[PDB]
Amino acid sequence: TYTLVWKVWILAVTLYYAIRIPLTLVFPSLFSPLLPLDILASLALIADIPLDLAFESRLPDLLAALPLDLLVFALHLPSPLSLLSLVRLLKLISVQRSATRILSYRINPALLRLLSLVGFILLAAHGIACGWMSLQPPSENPAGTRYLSAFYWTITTLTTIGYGDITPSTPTQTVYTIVIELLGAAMYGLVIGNIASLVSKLDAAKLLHRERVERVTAFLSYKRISPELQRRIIEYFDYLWETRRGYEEREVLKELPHPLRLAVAMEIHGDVIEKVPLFKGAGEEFIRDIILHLEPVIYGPGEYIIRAGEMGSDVYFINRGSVEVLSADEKTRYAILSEGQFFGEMALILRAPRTATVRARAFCDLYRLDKETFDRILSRYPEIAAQIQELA
Amino acid sequence: TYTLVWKVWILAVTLYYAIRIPLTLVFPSLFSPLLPLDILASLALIADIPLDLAFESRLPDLLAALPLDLLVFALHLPSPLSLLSLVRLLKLISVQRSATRILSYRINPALLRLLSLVGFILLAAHGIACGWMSLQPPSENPAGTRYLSAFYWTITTLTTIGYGDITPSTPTQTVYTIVIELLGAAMYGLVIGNIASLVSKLDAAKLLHRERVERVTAFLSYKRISPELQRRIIEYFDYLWETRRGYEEREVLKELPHPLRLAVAMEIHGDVIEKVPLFKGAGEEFIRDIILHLEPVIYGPGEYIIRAGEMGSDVYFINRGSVEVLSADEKTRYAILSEGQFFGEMALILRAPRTATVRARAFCDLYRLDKETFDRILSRYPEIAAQIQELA
Amino acid sequence: TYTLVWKVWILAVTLYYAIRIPLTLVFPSLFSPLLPLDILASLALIADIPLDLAFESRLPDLLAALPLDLLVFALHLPSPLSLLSLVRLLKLISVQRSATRILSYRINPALLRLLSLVGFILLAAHGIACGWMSLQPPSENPAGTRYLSAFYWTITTLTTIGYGDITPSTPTQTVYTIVIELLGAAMYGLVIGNIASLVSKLDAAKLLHRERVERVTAFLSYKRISPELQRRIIEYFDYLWETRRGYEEREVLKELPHPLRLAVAMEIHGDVIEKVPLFKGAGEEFIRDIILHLEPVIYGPGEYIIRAGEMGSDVYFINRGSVEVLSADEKTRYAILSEGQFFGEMALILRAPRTATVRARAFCDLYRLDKETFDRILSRYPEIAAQIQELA
Amino acid sequence: TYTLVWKVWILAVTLYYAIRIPLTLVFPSLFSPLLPLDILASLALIADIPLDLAFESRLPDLLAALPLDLLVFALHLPSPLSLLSLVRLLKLISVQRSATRILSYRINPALLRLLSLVGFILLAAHGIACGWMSLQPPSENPAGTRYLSAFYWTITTLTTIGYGDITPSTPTQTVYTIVIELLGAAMYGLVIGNIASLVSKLDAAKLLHRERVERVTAFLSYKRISPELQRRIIEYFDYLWETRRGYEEREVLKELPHPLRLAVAMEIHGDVIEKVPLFKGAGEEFIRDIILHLEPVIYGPGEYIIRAGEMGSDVYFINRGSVEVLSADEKTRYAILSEGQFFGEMALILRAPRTATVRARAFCDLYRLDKETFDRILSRYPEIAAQIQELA
Repeated sequence: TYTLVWKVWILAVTLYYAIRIPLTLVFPSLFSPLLPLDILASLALIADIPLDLAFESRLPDLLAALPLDLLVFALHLPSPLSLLSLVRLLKLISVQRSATRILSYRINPALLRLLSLVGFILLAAHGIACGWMSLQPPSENPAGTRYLSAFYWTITTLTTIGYGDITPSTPTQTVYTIVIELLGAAMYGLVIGNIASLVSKLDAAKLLHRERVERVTAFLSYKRISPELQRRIIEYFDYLWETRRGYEEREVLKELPHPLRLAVAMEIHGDVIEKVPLFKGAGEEFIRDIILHLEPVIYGPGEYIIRAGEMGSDVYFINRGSVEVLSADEKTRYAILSEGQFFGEMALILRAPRTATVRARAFCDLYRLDKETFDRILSRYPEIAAQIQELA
Repeated sequence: TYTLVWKVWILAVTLYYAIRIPLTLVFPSLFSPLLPLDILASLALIADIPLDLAFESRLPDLLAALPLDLLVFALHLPSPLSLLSLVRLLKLISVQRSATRILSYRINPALLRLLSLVGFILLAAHGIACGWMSLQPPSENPAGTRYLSAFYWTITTLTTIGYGDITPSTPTQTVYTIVIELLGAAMYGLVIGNIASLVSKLDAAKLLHRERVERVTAFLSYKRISPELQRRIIEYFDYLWETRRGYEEREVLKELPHPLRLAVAMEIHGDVIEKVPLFKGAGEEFIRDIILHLEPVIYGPGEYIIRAGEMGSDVYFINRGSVEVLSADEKTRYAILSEGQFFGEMALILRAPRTATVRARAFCDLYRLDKETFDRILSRYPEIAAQIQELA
Repeated sequence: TYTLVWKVWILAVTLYYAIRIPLTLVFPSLFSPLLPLDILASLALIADIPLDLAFESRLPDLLAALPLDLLVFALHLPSPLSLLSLVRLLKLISVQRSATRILSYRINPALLRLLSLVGFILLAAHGIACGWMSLQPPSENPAGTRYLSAFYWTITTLTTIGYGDITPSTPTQTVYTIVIELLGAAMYGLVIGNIASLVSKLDAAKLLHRERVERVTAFLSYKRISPELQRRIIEYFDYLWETRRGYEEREVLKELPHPLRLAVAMEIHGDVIEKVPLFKGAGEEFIRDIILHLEPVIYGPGEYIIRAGEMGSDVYFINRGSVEVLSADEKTRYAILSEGQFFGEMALILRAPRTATVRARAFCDLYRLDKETFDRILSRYPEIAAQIQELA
Repeated sequence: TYTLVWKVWILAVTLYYAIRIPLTLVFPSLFSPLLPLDILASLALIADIPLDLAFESRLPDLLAALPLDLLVFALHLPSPLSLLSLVRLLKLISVQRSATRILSYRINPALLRLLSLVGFILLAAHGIACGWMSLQPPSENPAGTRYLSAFYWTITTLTTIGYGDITPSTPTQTVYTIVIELLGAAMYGLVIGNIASLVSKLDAAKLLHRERVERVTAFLSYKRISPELQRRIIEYFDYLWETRRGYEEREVLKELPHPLRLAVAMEIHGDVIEKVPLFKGAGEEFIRDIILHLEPVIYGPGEYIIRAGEMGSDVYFINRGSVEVLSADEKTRYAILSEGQFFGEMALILRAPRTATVRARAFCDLYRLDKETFDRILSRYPEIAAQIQELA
């Protein structure tokens, strides 16, 4: 648990270094007023290099633990060597790899890469502004105003906006600008590429649904299906979207392993299958064999699940719809059936013609079991198969 | 129904606020000439917060209903606090979520996101222009000309074009520009990412088709198939594109649930299967069992559906092609067969050698049923199985 | 055939109008020197509106046929109305839809969209340069130099480079720039999005192959498979790439319809199956049933296709590899087998132990048939089944 | 082997030409001091055109072998013709196609395209800077300073930053800028598109995993599954990610050919199946038939692999988990079982009720074989089937 607060402290420490090391390379007159925080931060980096072994390519941590900043600043070394103070910022590599561990289970990896990159671009912009100030001719301006002009220039460059009111006056500023321009083009390319990768996946389920609906309606239009049916199909896909988000129950349950697929099947059907009179008191092992072989099917409003006088072979279990059971002439209603009720169960005991028509009222999802799948499983429970056989 | 006109009115009301609140923060001398519209608009937002509960994270609506604009303007509060007038614009969140409900069934979600973003960028540009004008030194210029210069500057920034003829002259303008530059880079990154996501999916079916055609022609070239066959295959894929858009009938019908797959099968085959002499007067339940087991197959021009003297096992149903039936020597024509006609039906009653050759004329899509699949289904209709058995 | 040359002429005619109409709106002193070409071009557009019905939302063609250009120019109408000359450019819509018909079978649709867009951007840039010149103060400069400055400005804007050496001096130029900046951001966003969509699909087969190789090597590393096997697997995937481009023969043949899948099977196996002694003189219908049930399998170098003394059940057909047949002790070579040769064929006639070991030399692709699949098909050819039965 | 060093030398030679040919077109006073390297480089290109035939659209190599550079420079030809020296740079086409051969097995093709493009953009920038210098008015500035200003201008243009402090002063510079602006927009579009294609695929496995987890949790929420189960499912997917990276063992083994799928099955199960008492001393052919039909299944912590008193049909093989075997009342522990141990093996010899309950301790992956799959394979090994039959 508390290691999260520690890695947030080490984030705050490396963020502190990423914002003071380049700034104190430009303004040494800031080094010592923040030396208490510097000692604390350096001791914190030293405290992290062993502690990173608790609840765990470690060279960036090893280098950032080394206090070359305190060395070059306290001894006032010349600038070309004083840049070795920047080894603290190697901790940003470790902290980015810490971020892709301590919040990658919670935050979308495309967006986490974007926030990590935007953070790096703001820290880079800060460092790049300090590089600009370092190359600028010495002048009597307030430190914040020269920094603001440098940060303005770098953001002008990195965003590729390029006003041109601040530009190189000297060769080394020009070389530096060439580098920071290429770096800004790369950074803004990474920003655009991250945002493209993120947006390309924001509604992937909805676009995948839309392209199945087009495939089905393009094909059906080629088959010259009537507008009434091609609407009972569009309305079905609208239902499947607004209920499930377009996913097939068959395809989703196949992406679960058998014990969890069984647990989900028990959670969905466990009460409704126990209350079938034909199964009353039969063993849990047999009920388990039923529920793993129940096939889902969706019926549209007004569609005939069962007619009358056809032989038939299936028993049905309402799960979210509702259903009307009707005389063979469809003139009179015998029942309304709702969630957790079943019909056609006589088809298990005898393959004989249907006594009543049955029609979905609203969109109606329900489960199906057939005398073939049923006989298959009863082949391995003779003790119940005999009961079914003698009931006829 | 009429709730659409209401949410279009609330769109017009929040669009009004998104274009007057920031403008009246710059020009208070516009506040009262539009106070009638302001009262009407505020009453409209108040009217929407309860009415949003009719045919339905509501904090943006709750905040935008609060008339902090009338408060800060009518009492002429200082600018740092007067920005609280902007709470009206929180209604844009509710109105964007209304748009992704009231036209997301009609318009492609990638393009709807793009139009929503472009709208936000134009409203943001307006607000950002007003922020620029607010930071500009007071001067005697017409209100429209200073606004035009500010809108020019913001579009120059947001599009990342950055001419530099308008640029910061002061620190607060510079900080503001840094912010608006980062915001413009982000906004233009969102625009490019939206357009990338949209274009990446404009011809997805055609590129998916092209990559199956390459897979098949790459593999066939590895197998050193003759150029004549690798053309009867390319011509088939061109046919499959220009008729169906490359979709397999098997794969499309599997993305329908059983009652609709049955209804589509009835719509395609229901007349042609009823007029088979062997099935004349057989029950609808049996015809349903036929049509669910008909397998589609496409024959290329000149290809032999049936030769002569092979034993054979299948009956065929023309659906869109045409066919020539021919003597065993292929010298003489017995028939031309077109949509809604069938041949080889003797293979159902007796597994005996074929009497006539049969060849597709144009590209020819047709359906296939075989003595194995047929016997399977007749195993569950003995009353017809006996008729078939005694006909031999 | 020749309609291609006609639509290329109509391309040249609409390209002519897209480059003269906006230019003559700026320089009327060019209208009449090109009036012969104008009459020819207008007659050509009039000639196309009926001829578009030969070998075929027609409003763009209908509008572009109307000679409002000859009307507004020859009568020297004021500029706000003279813009109606631009109706010729509506033909670009028809010509883009002609391009996505007359070369979309040949050119990748992502790249065809890119070339169509780049063409539109160059034509738009031309028109936008003319709009700039129209808004420019009247001055004594050569027509080409003012055009070059305007085309420089527009390309500076559209590419979002934005030097700022040419910028608005007046309100209408500023409004126009705001529009052309938003249009340039949109156009360059379309360019980047097109290029992103194109590059995202340049090596799709190779990246799909790479991600199966990673899935297999990640999983195998989790299973702690030895480095020697995880190399016989990487070498297999390198072979499968450099021969086939990573495609499974099973998956490719399933994307062909039965008559073409049969024709491909005949082309691959038709000679090698005819020369099996057990099948010599058996009917083509039976050979067809063999070749549709041959299963491909790849053997790596040095791998044992057959050992000795195991019972075995399969006959094998070399298709591209080579094989060594070896004594049961592996000490002595009986044969080298190459493309179009077969082994283990005794497994069809009798399920008895293998007499010789067999090992792939190089990577070796070959086909497999087994006594189970063989018996299945012989169940429907008793006339050959008896011959096989009595041969033992 | 050593051909790698040669193609790296030819890379260094074409890189030399890509950086001297355009530079010596601007500064002829550099031609002869580097003539030794020029002769060596030209001889190297001549040496490569035959040697490219060793361990192998050759027009770029043929043209680059021709020494038109030595011709135009040593004879001091006028600039419009002297540009023919650039034919050396056609070797970059050959060297890019060499790079996509000699490191495309090692480096991701999306990133290899990016590095190849960035290299081309830096070489193009160099050439474009030389074109700028060529069009610049003659002046007394050091060669490096004028080059630095030209390279600054080109990078300013290509990155689309466009400061505008260096801009055209003449018509030919303006035309050249228009071209280089369009080229820079195209190049930076290719950079952004490459980076988009690369980032879109950086965590493809993790986003594919996330979208199955959403599909399963969206569907389960629609089915109103309890939060306790929808957590035993999320915890399972977290386990499947952190162990395997979300891949199904079934789907991965199906992407191997039979001999390697067998070798992997032998590597995973070969010791644990040999040590089953029922299989002790049975032939390798039969063990091979077992291991190809073992089905993997993952059990979550605390889940019941076996209860007691159910009939049961399966034997299980622990592969990475651990398991507790428990009395029928679950009060007492009989065993802890770990990797390479098996249980329930009595289900092979007799389909009789289970004697002890069995529960996964941690997340537990293990393999399953059932009396049905077992009987199927024993149907083809009567010599062992008799032993199993008589053991009861």
